[PDB]
Amino acid sequence: PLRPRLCTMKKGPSGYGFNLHSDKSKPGQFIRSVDPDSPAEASGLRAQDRIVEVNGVCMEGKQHGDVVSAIRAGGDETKLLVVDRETDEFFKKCRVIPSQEHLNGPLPVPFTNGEIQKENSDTRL
Amino acid sequence: PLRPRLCTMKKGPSGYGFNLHSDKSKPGQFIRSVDPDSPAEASGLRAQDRIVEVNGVCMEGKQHGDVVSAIRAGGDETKLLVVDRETDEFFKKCRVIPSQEHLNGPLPVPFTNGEIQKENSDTRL
Repeated sequence: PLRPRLCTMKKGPSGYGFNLHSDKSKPGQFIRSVDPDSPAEASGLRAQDRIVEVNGVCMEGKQHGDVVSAIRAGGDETKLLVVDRETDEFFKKCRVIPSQEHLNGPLPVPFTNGEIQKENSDTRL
Repeated sequence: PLRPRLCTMKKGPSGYGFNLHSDKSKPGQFIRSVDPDSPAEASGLRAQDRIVEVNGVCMEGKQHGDVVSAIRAGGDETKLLVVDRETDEFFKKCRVIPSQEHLNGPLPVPFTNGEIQKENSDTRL
């Protein structure tokens, strides 16, 4: 497969029904669990997904509470852009942060080992 | 023990007979003094106790004036849930706010340093 997935869900009587986890061992906010028959599960959210965007705003580099505040501040609805591990394990090789562009359109091309061997440092100024 | 204590007291001609203190050095509302032969002392209230609930309403996170106004608005009787200094340090190590449930039920299990060393951040959504 290897594309990100957008999860649109509406708050139920007791929330969305999933668990977000993060720790110092790795970067990123991950779905530890999703309750059965929950709004989160119906939208297509699954365990071990990593949150990339919350309602069209990028979450790369932000802390856990920032993502949590971003989700709680969206009202009774939220739209999460998420990637599974294999899709996540692909985009780092492209060195590309996933976005809404990748839901439909052409996917990036990974970098070869020889290109990383060059140890290039490039900056657009 | 290590459980909290409920202090039910009725206003005397000159109040309950205790003084409440707080300052910037520490969070929480603490009992600095309790008069002898006072309604507060008979109920079991002691100095250095920290107030957690006022008439079944938790006060964790509240300001000093909020707790005072809550006590004055309860009429001439009040039920205070309090913890001594030692009890407070145990619920902190458990990361659990005491409640009426800890008057009777099983006490929580503290977090180990290795689990806190991981600095995990989990959120129910």
